[PDB]
Amino acid sequence: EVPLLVTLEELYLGKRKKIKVTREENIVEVEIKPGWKDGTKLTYSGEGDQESPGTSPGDLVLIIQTKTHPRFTRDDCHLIMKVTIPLVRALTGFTCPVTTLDRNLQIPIKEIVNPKTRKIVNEGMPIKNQPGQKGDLILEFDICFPKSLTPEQKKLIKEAL
Amino acid sequence: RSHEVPLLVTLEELYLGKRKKIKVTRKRFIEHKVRNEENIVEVEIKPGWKDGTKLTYSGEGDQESPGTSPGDLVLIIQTKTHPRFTRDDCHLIMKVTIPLVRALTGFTCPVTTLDNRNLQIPIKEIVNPKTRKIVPNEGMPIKNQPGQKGDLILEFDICFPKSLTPEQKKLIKEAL
Repeated sequence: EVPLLVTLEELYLGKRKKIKVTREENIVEVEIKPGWKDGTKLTYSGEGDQESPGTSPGDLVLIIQTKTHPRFTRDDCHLIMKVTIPLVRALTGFTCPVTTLDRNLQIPIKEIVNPKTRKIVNEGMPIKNQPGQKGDLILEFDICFPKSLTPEQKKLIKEAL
Repeated sequence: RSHEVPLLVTLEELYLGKRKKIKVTRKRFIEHKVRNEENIVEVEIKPGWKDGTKLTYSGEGDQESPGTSPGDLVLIIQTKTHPRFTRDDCHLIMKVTIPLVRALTGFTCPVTTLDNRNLQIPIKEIVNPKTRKIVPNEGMPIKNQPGQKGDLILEFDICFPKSLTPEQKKLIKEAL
């Protein structure tokens, strides 16, 4: 079998790639449907090796292989994004930047977020046979703590908390 | 012949060493039938021994045929889960649960050692979810060099407040 590396964006929207295969170097157009998961097998007849003149070329087997996305991790029909944010924003509030698979979607969080927080939002992957409907967007936070604080900051913190 | 049997010990026993009576069982032919015969043996647990340490008791194993000499019994040190510490090589790790205010402003951390000593450790620097505070010589004894010990490693489980009034947040903004 021959692996077919695709991206989450190509799996999100859809794409008709042009892969190169040698059996004699030819280019085969392979369509990608939204929602396809890893392991998906595709077979193209005639694109394989020919054993003899008196027989036609064999088939070509491809296996969907998703590449690592710099901003997302896939969990079935859900997407997960790690966002590094300063402790102060986690306690007081802030709007989170989200460059979806395609636009910019600003998500303002007001409530207190902690290391175990999982903000669940239709902003994940498209669900099979359900037009316009997508999975949930899970927001995970990487709260950055101050390296050090002055004696006065600590006093104010104790008074505040 | 020979077979292995777990010997369950506690971190307290591996820290202080312990001499005690252990009950073992093995196959023996009695009146033409195989029986599970219990016997009592003594074991001396040495400070610092690690999991996997094998103790071979010659002749305490299973008997294959009547009259023939019994094989050997092999005991393997296995450490029971401790409610306070996790052993890491020669170190001891302890997870301390604290409120966010203390993580940011300081506090004093109590620790009861395996030999029942009572420590009160000051935490002066800011601690965060990834902090690993190393406390010298408060780990396990090192089998190789006697008198020596590894370290105590303090990690923290910081509880964030569930809510904060608008006045409190404004104060936090000013502070941080």
